[PDB]
Amino acid sequence: MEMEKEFEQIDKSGSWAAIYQDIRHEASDFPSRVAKLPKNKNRNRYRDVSPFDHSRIKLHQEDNDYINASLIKMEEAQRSYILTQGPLPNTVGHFWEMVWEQKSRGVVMLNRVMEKGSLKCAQYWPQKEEKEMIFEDTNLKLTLISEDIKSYYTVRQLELENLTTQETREILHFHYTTWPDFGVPESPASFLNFLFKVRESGSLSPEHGPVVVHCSAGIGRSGTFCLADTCLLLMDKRKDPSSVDIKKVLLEMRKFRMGLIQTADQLRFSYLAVIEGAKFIMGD
Ligand SMILES: CC[C@@H]1[C@@H](O)c2ccccc2S(=O)(=O)N1CC(=O)OC
Ligand SMILES: CC[C@@H]1[C@@H](O)c2ccccc2S(=O)(=O)N1CC(=O)OC
Repeated sequence: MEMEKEFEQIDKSGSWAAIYQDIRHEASDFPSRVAKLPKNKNRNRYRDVSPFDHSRIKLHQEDNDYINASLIKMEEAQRSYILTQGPLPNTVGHFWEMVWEQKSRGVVMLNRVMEKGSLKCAQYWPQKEEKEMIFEDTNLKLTLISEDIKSYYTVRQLELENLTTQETREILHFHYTTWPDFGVPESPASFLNFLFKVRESGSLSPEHGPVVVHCSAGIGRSGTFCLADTCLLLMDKRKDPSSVDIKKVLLEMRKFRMGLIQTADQLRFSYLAVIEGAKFIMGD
């Protein structure tokens, strides 16, 4: 069923909550035993948001391989994403170890460091060229190369150096700065413009490791970004763009990380973004 008609049918009836709870009920339940080990309590931001064992990213070290991060692998769309929490004071070195080890070319940040008067993630990148950051626990150096500030987002160029081998790489930091403290954006126009800038950079392409995507918990806004990107790619690839079922794609993604899309309002916003984005994909 064409999703734009499904959309008006749910709106006219106010059945967004009904549909959302049906997704919650049908979602996968897999073990997260590594996340719950006592040695990992200060590596988790939220007690109720954990990576499944089968899909978690492992750090390449013998001491403790744990990070709150999941590999979302979309087989038909041929896209992969790493979804992670906003880094904590004691996991900023782990975060950059993961970007290094997974060969990622882009980091996508969908939150502000402070929202609602509380800290939602560590200040994990340098704000001035001449004040670089060293992560002594993982042996990495991170330098700000350039910054481009726009009305709805900021793009940064970072140099990450593996201090062990003196190898360096160019990492693109895509920072969506205008998601409101409460609710979802009224229009998906600036979120879709942002998604298209990440695509244009090569960060989502198969010649690189998976993009790292985060918000505060790494399930709500982060879920909206990967769900919109995969649905639009499937519309481009298939003979019938009307066959793409956003609820079935979201349940496939929930096989790899719990809780993706946190509210009925985020589910409606994801439908709006895909419907408006398709009016480019189909040739405009
Ligand atoms: C949880 C709120 C949700 C909301 O997304 C919405 C927004 C615009 C128009 C309709 C609806 S809704 O009616 O489907 N709805 C359920 C509702 O009101 O409580 C049962
Ligand atoms: C590998 C990191 C490196 C960085 O030291 C730098 C320096 C000057 C201009 C751009 C960049 S960068 O971040 O893009 N980068 C790759 C690049 O283009 O080579 C210059």
